[PDB]
Amino acid sequence: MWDETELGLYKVNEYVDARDTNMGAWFEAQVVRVTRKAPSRDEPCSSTSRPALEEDVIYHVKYDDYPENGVVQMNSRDVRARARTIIKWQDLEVGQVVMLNYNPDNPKERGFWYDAEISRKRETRTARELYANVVLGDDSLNDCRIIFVDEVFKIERPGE
Repeated sequence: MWDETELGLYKVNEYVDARDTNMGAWFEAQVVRVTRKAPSRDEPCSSTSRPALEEDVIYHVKYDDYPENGVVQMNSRDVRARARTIIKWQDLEVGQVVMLNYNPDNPKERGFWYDAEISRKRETRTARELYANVVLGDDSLNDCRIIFVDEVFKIERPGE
């Protein structure tokens, strides 16, 4: 791989959210290198047959809370802008695809940050109940009870 200077959405030293593809969970990470697949010896840098696309850019990141994991190579789909905007309880709706905190092993405990589709929302004067289908690495958990209903985040998408 060669360094990429024309297509990366994030620069070296910038912080992002990066998805552990084994877990499906999102973690804050720092970009340490941006690369793309090298042209072959007989291939021009700007190729008619294989135009350069951002979806092919590889981000090398180090997790901010797991420097022990070293540098990890990330597909472009597994890196995005850091979450920042809360969707207030009153604005949550069934069908929204959001980032929220869930612990699959112990659902009443603090867990990790997953993308999820809100599946059920109910309220009484004493309880606010949120349920979502939580996306893991290679499977989804349907109808999970989400404890942390005031910490649901919008997913950052460019131009949106």
